[PDB]
Amino acid sequence: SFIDIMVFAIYVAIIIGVGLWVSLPWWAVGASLIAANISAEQFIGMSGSGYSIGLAIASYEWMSAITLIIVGKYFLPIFIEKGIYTIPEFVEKRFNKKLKTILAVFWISLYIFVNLTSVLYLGGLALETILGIPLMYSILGLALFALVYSIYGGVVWTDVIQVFFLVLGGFMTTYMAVSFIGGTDGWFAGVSKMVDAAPGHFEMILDQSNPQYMNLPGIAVLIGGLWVANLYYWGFNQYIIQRTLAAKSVSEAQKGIVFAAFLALIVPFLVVLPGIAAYVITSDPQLMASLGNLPSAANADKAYPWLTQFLPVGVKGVVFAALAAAIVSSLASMLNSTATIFTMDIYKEYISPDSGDHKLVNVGRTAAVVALIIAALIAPMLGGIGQCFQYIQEYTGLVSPGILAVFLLGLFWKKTTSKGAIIGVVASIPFALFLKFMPLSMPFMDQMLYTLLFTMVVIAFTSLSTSINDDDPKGISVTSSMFVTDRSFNIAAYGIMIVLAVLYTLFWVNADAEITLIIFGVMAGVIGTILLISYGIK
Repeated sequence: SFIDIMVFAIYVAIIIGVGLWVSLPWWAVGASLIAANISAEQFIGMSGSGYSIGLAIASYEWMSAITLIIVGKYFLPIFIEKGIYTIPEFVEKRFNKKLKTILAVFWISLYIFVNLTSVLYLGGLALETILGIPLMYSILGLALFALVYSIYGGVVWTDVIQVFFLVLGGFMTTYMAVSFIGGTDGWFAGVSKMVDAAPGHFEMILDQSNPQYMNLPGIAVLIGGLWVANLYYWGFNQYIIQRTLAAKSVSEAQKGIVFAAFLALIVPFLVVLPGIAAYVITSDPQLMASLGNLPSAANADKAYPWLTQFLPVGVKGVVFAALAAAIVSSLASMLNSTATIFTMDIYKEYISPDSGDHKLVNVGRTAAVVALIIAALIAPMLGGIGQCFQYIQEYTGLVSPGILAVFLLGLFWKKTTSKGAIIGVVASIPFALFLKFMPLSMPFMDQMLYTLLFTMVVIAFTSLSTSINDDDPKGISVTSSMFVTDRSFNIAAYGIMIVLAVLYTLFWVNADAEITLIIFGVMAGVIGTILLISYGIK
């Protein structure tokens, strides 16, 4: 690994170099939105699920497509019409600073204990499985790195470069794995061979018999808790959805949303697939003996970093470099968000009402360090959790359904009051907890749907019995010509729905048609990334 460390250092220096040396069309809005899902923690996490469950986990992304249509057509026009740039701003304009403060405490907790803890672990597993450094040291190394971008770190070209090497890295890793499965029959045999070896890894809707049903409960993927997961993700937290939109015409950006929805169908063929390939190889004793740090059920996320080691000499350095840079960039981004929420919504609001921006930034840097040391002390415990994506899923859900109910009712239910919103969001936590800690043997996704419903009922009754007036004064009232979308968006919307129908039916209907789906899907993602970067250069 002489050229390997030499190549790595060149990429790592270029990435740091481009940083120091430093309107929107529909296709840029699309690429920009989907890019968030093309991340190191996503390759590692989604492969872990691809290894443990398989393709059934493409449901998060595939259902994001239909979520994006809804978000674009309904959620967004209200944000533009009522002149909103951030979510906390929407909380303040529809409800109150008290609710905003309650939600801030939930979000900080989520970033520290769920989000950051995960990235440190998923990145820390990658360096361990590639470099050889133990986890405790490996996580700390990334933490010491993120701290540098934090205190002294204080951004577009680096993202375009980063996405490119993660995409290419993913593709190369798949081609290497699948050709190794095919042997002397080429890559084509391997795709067909992996679908023959693990048909259960290409199954979209899970049976109760399946041990993984507890994670993805069958049809609830089309009609249940996954809607809680996606609407919270795309519909509200996405500050980027409003942000990348106030970057042209609404009509144009809706074209972007629908484009991001189409690109959401391709992403699992890049991030999930390596994990399935890893499973197929791992489970073959002839293929294992051929080779001479393995993904296991308890260490599913070792799948993608395990395959990348098998990579050729120049190629290994670059792919590894991109992942490490991506993990660090993801940590810095998360650390900033946690710090801004604390400084703005907690510090400035309560501790020192008029600090001034200069003080606030220094306060934020202190907040980032604290959050990092806390997340860094927790992250080693996430070691045998199996699938980290499921951990990210389950514990965001302790708070995604409550917060999603306040948001959906604020957006649509004119009657919703702050008193209701606060009463329900608070009640949402003991309820959600009751469902996990109670011996009910209920899938978390199932719990999430119940938590949402419970909150909606609580906020609805509370607001009905407390709101003196009919519509809350802060109640959003715009409607009808607000939701109009052009025929281009609509034909694209119908297309994505018709594709999703086929995607969930293809294996059942024709198991031999799945080979075309794995190939065309993976191919569209590569061609799609290279072409979109090329027009971005123009």
